[PDB]
Amino acid sequence: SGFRKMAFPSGKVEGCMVQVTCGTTTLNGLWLDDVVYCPRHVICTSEDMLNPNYEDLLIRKSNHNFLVQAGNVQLRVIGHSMQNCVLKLKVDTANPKTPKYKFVRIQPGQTFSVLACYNGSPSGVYQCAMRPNFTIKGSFLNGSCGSVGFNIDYDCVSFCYMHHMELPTGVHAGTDLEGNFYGPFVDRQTAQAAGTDTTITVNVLAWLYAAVINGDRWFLNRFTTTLNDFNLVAMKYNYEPLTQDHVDILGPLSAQTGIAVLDMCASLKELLQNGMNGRTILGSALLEDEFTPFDVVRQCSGVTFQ
Amino acid sequence: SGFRKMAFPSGKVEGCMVQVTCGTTTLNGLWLDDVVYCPRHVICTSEDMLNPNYEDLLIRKSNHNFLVQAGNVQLRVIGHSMQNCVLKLKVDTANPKTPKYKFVRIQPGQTFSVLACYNGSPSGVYQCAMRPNFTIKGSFLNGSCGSVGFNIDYDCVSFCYMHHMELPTGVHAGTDLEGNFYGPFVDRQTAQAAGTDTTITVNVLAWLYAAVINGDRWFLNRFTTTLNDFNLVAMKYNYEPLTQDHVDILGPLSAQTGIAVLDMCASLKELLQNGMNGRTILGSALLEDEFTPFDVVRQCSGVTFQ
Ligand SMILES: CNCc1ccc(-c2cccs2)cc1
Ligand SMILES: CNCc1ccc(-c2cccs2)cc1
Ligand code: NA
Repeated sequence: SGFRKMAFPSGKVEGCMVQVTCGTTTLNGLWLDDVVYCPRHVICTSEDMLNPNYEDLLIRKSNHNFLVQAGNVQLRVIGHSMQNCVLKLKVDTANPKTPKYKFVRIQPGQTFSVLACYNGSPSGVYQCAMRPNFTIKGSFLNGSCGSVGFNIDYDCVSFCYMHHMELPTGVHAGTDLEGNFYGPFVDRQTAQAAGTDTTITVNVLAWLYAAVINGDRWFLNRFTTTLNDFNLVAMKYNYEPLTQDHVDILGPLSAQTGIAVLDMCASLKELLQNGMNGRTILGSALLEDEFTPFDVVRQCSGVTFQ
Repeated sequence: SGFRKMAFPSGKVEGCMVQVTCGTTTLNGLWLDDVVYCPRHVICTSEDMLNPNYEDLLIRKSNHNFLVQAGNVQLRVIGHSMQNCVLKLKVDTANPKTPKYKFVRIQPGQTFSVLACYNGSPSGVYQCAMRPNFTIKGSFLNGSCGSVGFNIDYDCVSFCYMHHMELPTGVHAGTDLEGNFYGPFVDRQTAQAAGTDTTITVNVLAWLYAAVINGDRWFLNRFTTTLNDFNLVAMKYNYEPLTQDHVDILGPLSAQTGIAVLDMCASLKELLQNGMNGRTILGSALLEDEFTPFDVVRQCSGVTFQ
């Protein structure tokens, strides 16, 4: 029993974190096999942050301009290349701690663990979700660029996010490990705004299913809804549209609890209308949207109980 | 920017987790030096649990009855003994991954990171506080016993919790690493219950300071109060008493933000007496009490653990 925002154990990623220095700028890099991945903005200078020409900046660099430190060891850079917005520094040592891994680009609503790091050393681990507007709501201070987000579902680390910048509203923007930004953002200092954010409806429903699995039914009701009527209501509360894909995705949790997906939709509709009336759901007074259906199945018992 | 519930990086602890099997029961152990620590209840059948005599149950066992796996590698048990409610299995090999560590017993209100494990394999990490009622609001399924809680104090892992049981309300109980239970609990199937819990006042205040540091200031007001006056309110709202030591601990945050502790207590008084009036603080509609003053300072400064 219980339900917590749970990250993956971070050790497999800790063993890959390095420090990359270029000029006066230091940030984090990710060392896998003989490659160190980091944000290409490490090569920018102070008077050229708004419209850097990365090709022109990089061609001027030699391998020895990049200082890469792994623990107390300096690694030797033997090559470099740029892929989209990431820099790939080839080094003369394979990381002996490289885990089984892959690179996966995720979709809005997906969750992942973030290993916040400064100067190549890990600070803490927490869970994030890719918001519908392609930002994340992280905890990142100056020096955290190059920190990564990942999942580790079956002993293989799937890297999905590398941290690049903070938008004026205090939310965070970055890339996959191929260097393609999530959302319509660019690695330039010119002020950018994220789309209005919305609530991840499918995740709220999953978390209501978690609450039932853990023994709480107070918020259910005798009603149901069509999918279209649910969406017409939920959008008035800034909730994301629920698709038939989402309905299908919720099938297993519906089967476990005996609560049809559209019935749980009717419960959500009522909660949006009524609030909680001084009650909580899984210890929250707000509707939680950063647990996916997959997260709930991984964390909760397979036996609806209590 | 940003403030998130964050766990310590777990890698140093992941290298210490093993699987311990006795009879039909498998749970987790902590392998440090040449000793594996696990709950003494591992030696019990389901009839034994009604009224266990642990010393008598242990003499019937010998070393070969304890099957210990570190990953895919068997560990040979060469001795066995009990300290309070933990079994200490001497093995023939010191763990080469043993970190710098100490065993510490924590106080209610202190937070720690839990590395949830099953079959000796780390599955998730999350942040807990030892509640005033000496339970923790964990997330644990069958097979999680022996999972550990810890802090990292500079360069040293401070182990503070080993998981033993779930209480009827779905909260959790366990021991320090010397096998002394937190709270008035026993490792025997008898009627047990969590006591009425209270809110950790000093931690709420710490979190309000974190909110202000992150630009969330709507709850500030012109008023101040006195300790005796505030403690009357805390008592009324099932908050722990605030002591002068708590005030002193929060001194740094008072100086940084310009809001004296009793000034923030005036804010907390007003929130307890009037609610949040539809607003949130750091994205929460509840007053969060599982961040210590140290957690706030740490996250707000980027402290690191290589
Ligand atoms: C295998 N031995 C690991 C270990 C090493 C050092 C220490 C400490 C040294 C000083 C304070 S704690 C504790 C454990
Ligand atoms: C393999 N031993 C099975 C077992 C025995 C006792 C208990 C507990 C009873 C009360 C608190 S924990 C749990 C498991
Ligand atoms: Na005040």
